[PDB]
Amino acid sequence: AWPKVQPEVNIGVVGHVDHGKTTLVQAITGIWTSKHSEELKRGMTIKLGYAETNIGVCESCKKPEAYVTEPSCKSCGSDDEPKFLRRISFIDAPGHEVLMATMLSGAALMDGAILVVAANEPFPQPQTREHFVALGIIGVKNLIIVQNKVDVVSKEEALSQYRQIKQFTKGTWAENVPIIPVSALHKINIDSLIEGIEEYIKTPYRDLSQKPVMLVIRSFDVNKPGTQFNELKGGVIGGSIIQGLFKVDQEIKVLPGLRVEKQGKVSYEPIFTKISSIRFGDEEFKEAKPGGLVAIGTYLDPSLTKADNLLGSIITLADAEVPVLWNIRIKYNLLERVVGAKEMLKVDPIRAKETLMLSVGSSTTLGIVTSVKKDEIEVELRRPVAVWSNNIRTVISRQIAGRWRMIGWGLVEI
Ligand SMILES: Nc1nc2c(ncn2[C@@H]2O[C@H](COP(=O)(O)OP(=O)(O)CP(=O)(O)O)[C@@H](O)[C@H]2O)c(=O)[nH]1
Ligand SMILES: [Mg+2]
Ligand SMILES: [Mg+2]
Ligand code: NA
Ligand code: NA
Repeated sequence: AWPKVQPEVNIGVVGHVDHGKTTLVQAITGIWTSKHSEELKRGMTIKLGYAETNIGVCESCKKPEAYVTEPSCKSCGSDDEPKFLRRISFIDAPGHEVLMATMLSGAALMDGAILVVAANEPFPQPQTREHFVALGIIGVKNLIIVQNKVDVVSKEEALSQYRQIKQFTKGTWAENVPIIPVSALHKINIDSLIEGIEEYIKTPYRDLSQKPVMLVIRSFDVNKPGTQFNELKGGVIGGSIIQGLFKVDQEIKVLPGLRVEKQGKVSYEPIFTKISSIRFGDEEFKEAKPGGLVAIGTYLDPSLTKADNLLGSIITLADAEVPVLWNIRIKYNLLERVVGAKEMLKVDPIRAKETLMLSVGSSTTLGIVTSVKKDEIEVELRRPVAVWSNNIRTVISRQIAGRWRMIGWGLVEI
């Protein structure tokens, strides 16, 4: 039998709208990540999607077909159980340009990534570019490029596009990144993609001695409708542990925390609670480590966690020392061009008093520029941001023609 463990690695799935990210995740895991009614109605990913799968290999069989996502080797004529390799998980990002900030959030949770490129659309599309560049900036460089939808084009058309992708990646950090052609919809050449995942997205080393930090992207509660208040189960906080590990019964805090109103005046106070449960997908555990999206059960009033209220927060141990900042200094660099725009645009220098969007961890916050220098800016934030380390990368976006576009990045200076 295969062991039941948490996923040990997160693989992002990114790319331009409708290029087939969610269908690819389904082809690999059997799971459709879109859970929300609006997503299903509109036929699009809006919030970050999630799915897990075990990965194994039939040692007596030929690759890539030997790779499996279930404990069976009958597909290669063997009655033996395949060797369990690891459990993996996917962070499924929205492709729509208006949702770039959500991709950025997701990128903070990724150990590696798949960039999905549709073989039947002209490469490189705006969000192909924007997602690629974002991955590069954030440091998600264990990348596989997947040519999807090859089922609707000839081999030669696909090869033409392949050449284009090689041209695009040449001279960049991704010059030697593999390109794997598949059909996500009709499930063709998926085995080669599994093989590629095993080869190019190794599980990263984890320093379990680092202080526990979790980036929050979800919050909710399991209580069925018509439940007595005095017997409601506590709120649940979902996210990914980026360092250290958490354990059941640990005293934790949510930062920046809760919005407090004192007659118009608005401040933030840390939310202290205790871990009552730990779950990955459908399985319970006593501890949670990096890799996978974890659901942290708590003793919080469900009203505090309702409807992903805590998105962008972080969770640490109760006694951790973490700056919660309403002003930040950033050592920055701007892109030459607004890569996510349809028409080519040069990035204008940062100006004092302009409003910028800052992506830090899973958080997205607007701020006003209070100082501009060649290598540094200072920003007055509309809401505070938790800065858990000294080398955190932020992504900078600017509103151009009514659309928030990535224009640069920086290090948050402590
Ligand atoms: N012919 C073909 N169609 C595909 C393939 N993969 C996905 N599609 C189709 O493309 C459309 C969008 O697929 P979907 O997986 O939702 O794409 P997405 O990139 O996740 C959309 P979003 O960017 O909003 O998250 C669907 O109609 C789907 O059936 C493929 O390999 N071949
Ligand atoms: Mg999708
Ligand atoms: Mg083809
Ligand atoms: Na599976
Ligand atoms: Na990472």
